[PDB]
Amino acid sequence: SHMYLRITNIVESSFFTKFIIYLIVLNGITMGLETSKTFMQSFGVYTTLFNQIVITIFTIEIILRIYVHRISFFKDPWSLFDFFVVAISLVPTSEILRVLRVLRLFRLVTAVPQMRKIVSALISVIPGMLSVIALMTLFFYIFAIMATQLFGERFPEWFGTLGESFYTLFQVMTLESWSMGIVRPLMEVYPYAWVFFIPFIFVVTFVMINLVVAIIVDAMAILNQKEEQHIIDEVQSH
Amino acid sequence: SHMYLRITNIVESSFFTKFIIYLIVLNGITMGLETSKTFMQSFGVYTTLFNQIVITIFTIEIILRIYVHRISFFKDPWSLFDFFVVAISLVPTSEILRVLRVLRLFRLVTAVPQMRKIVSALISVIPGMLSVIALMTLFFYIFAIMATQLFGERFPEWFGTLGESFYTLFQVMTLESWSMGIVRPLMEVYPYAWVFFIPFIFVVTFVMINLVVAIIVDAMAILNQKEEQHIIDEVQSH
Amino acid sequence: SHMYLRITNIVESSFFTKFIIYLIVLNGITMGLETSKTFMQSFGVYTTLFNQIVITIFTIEIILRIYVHRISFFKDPWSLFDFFVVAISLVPTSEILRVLRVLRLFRLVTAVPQMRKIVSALISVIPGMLSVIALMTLFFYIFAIMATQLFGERFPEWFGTLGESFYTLFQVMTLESWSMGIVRPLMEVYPYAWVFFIPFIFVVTFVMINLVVAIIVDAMAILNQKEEQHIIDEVQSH
Amino acid sequence: SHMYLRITNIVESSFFTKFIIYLIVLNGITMGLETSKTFMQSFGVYTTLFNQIVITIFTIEIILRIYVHRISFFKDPWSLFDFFVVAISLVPTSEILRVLRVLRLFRLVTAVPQMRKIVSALISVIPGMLSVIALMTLFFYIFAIMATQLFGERFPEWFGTLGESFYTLFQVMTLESWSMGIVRPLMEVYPYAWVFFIPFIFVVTFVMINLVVAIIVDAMAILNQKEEQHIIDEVQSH
Ligand SMILES: CCCCCCCCCCCCCC(=O)OC[C@H](COP(=O)(O)OCC[N+](C)(C)C)OC(=O)CCCCCCCCCCCCC
Ligand SMILES: CCCCCCCCCCCCCC(=O)OC[C@H](COP(=O)(O)OCC[N+](C)(C)C)OC(=O)CCCCCCCCCCCCC
Repeated sequence: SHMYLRITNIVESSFFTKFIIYLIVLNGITMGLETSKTFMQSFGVYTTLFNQIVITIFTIEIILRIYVHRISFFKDPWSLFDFFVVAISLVPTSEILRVLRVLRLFRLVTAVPQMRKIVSALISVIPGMLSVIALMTLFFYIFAIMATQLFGERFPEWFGTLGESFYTLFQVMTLESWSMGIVRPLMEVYPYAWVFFIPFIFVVTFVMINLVVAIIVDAMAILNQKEEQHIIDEVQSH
Repeated sequence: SHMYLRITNIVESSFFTKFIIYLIVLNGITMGLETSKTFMQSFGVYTTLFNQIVITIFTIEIILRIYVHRISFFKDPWSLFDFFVVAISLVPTSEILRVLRVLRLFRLVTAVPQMRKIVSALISVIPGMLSVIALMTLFFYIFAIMATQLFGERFPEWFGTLGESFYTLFQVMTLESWSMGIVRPLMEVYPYAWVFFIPFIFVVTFVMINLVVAIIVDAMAILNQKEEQHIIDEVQSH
Repeated sequence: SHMYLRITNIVESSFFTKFIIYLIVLNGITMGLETSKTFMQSFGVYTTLFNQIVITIFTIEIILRIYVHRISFFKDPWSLFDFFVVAISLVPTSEILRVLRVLRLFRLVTAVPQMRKIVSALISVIPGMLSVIALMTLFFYIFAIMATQLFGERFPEWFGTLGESFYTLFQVMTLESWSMGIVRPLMEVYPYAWVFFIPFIFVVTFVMINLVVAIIVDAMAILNQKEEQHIIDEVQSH
Repeated sequence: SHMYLRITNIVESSFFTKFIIYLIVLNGITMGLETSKTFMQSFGVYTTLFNQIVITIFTIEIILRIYVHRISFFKDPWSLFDFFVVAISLVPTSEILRVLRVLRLFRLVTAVPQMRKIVSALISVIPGMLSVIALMTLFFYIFAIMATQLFGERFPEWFGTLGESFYTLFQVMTLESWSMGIVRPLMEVYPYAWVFFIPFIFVVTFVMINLVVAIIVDAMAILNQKEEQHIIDEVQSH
């Protein structure tokens, strides 16, 4: 425990975390700079060693943080993310992984409380949304099957395959070129194609909007219930 | 009644409904798989018999459910949907019906309470919206007539027919290519076309947004009224 | 007054207004039908006389309604609209007016209370919005001037004229083809064009959204204030 | 102080500010008119002197306003804006500055209280949004780096440079031609490009919407807290 607490006070120190954030911001600049072939032709040699240094320093940090937090480390999503992001960056350059190394810049999120809270807040709405996401995903699935069968023979790029139809249906949901780009061309062969995509557009837009309405209104319903118990307590007491 | 209750306990059992959901999920996978010509060339023979089996099993189920629920069955929208969806799947392969058979996968909605409640909730906002939908539909109708008369001679694909103008006006409402794709081309012949579509875009966007504003605010007004009676009861009593 | 009240009871009768609505719906169908050249080649002779009849009947109605309501008629927006819409339909076929005759179908709005209330509600948010509309219109005006000066020489169709720039800026505000269709082409000559349109897009989207936020939140603030006085009255009294 | 108060009563007078607003509106019309080459060929000589006069009058005004307000002037954002906008207009015609002179029309905002309040209100939501903007900007930055590395070699116009990728990613965020215009072309070379842009679209849309949800709900939570203390005070007192 003597050796344990020595490490704990370092890993727990504000200098330690401020150092890591320093590295993250420095390496973030570096990774932008490595985007210029000009910059790489000259200073590229330096930035590569720096990225190797940062990676090793983050590996030492992850190791220390694990000795200090023990099993608690692997039950913490933030440090799980720090773990896998640093682990990715450790795969030898031997290819999409070289690109996924950029994800280590998200450590600026996992290391800054203001950023964690923002992400925690945004993520908190999702659990209640799961069943609606499942409903909408079943909806997409059923319509991707139908679209593949209706249109995939004449329009294989857009509908020749379940995956392609899934892609196009998502495009239609964002409303991107849905008419000039997909449905008008379809209607030159299938004049009733609009009977398929208009109702599809209605459901998916209607569901999106009503999802937002329900979150705002149900949130404020709770706010009211919480205020209601507070006022009713006082009137009963005083 | 002896024979009645025997069936009722089966049709009402959790195994019965869990079985049907099992079938729905299995058949849902099957229908995705039947999308691959590769898969069909090999295993296609099996999946066709399976779809025939599921269809017969669902027909037995609908029949049983009707003997158990009697007239209540046909006054229940969920089982009405199960009815017609299974009824569609019964039309002999002799063509758009073959595609509409996929709709039977929506039985996963009508059989899962979490999904029913979601759909019930989303549908509940619609009754209050009917008169606004009618207003907006009258609006579309009047503008489709005018557009057909103004533009249908020179731009028949987009406006040559009430139905075509209805289609294009919906496209303009989603804002999809409304300018580069429709109104700029129109303005090369009708320089004042923008006097028609800009105001059209204003009304339809303004109405959409204010529909959402009114639902949120009127919902919370009720929440307040309900909270108001509760607090006022206490102050009067205690 | 003897002759006055005789007319008043007719013009005020439910049959009278139900008749007019009947005519409006009949003529609305007629105007859709007159959209088919096929239909016009055959039954066109009949529908033209019918439109002449409806127009005369509405003119008699407007006349009666004016004798009954006196100056109150011309201070009523609904009957002002009925007036001008019927007045338009009276201009001899000698051309855009022939099209504006379709607007008489909006009388189905001004004659049906459910529709009036809907329109009244939607319109009620506008007065409070006037100064923001003016702000945003000044904003459009300043940017249309700048855009004309920056881009109108090389891109006259999109920016050669204040009016054209106004049009394109509205297009950019709806986000329709703003990049692939306008700003990327502009940037082939003016690489810094994005410094103009991105901030423009930020302001206009930010203002729209915050307009909606402010209506919902200020509405509910009032709802709270109104609930607050009610509860505070009770606690003081009981 | 004798000379000071003489100026103060003029600079503070309602005539003074009404005069300046008059000039702003007159010059605003002028600047629209100077947009027509026709108008400039004829009356152009007059409007140029008028713009020189207005500019000098505004410079006298800024000078007076500074003698009256002293250091308070340069701590006031509204008069800081009036300052720099008039200062821009003072740079000799020797080029983008000639265009930025139009910004002086925004003085109609800084001189009209109704407009100031509107702008103040809209701006007030921003401070609380800063950390989310930073989060989203870090997000854009990380994805612009990855996109440059994944796609910049084959698609240099859209992704060849951090700045270009930043631009395209903003375009994808507005949903403008994201599929037909960017991702489908990308997928002809990188079939898994959708694994990059779909999740990107999900995050950025999800964050936008939840930003709006959080402002409305947190605003009303405060409204409730404020109402809660008021009602609880009464029940305790009466
Ligand atoms: C609960 C979820 C409900 C889901 C609602 C959406 C249902 C989808 C409706 C399908 C609409 C059909 C769109 C369409 O045009 O598909 C193509 C088919 C076949 O094309 P077709 O017109 O026969 O000519 C093609 C000939 N060819 C290939 C040699 C050129 O075109 C046709 O076969 C024309 C017939 C269109 C029938 C549309 C009526 C379907 C109503 C939906 C059934 C109720 C479901 C609850
Ligand atoms: C309170 C409201 C604030 C409003 C904010 C918006 C202000 C608008 C900024 C203008 C951005 C300039 C966009 C642009 O590229 O316009 C074109 C000019 C001139 O083109 P240029 O690059 O000189 O080459 C053209 C040569 N040619 C014609 C023979 C091919 O391009 C250039 O001259 C390049 C220089 C761009 C300067 C951008 C910096 C302006 C910052 C805004 C000033 C602060 C205002 C408060």
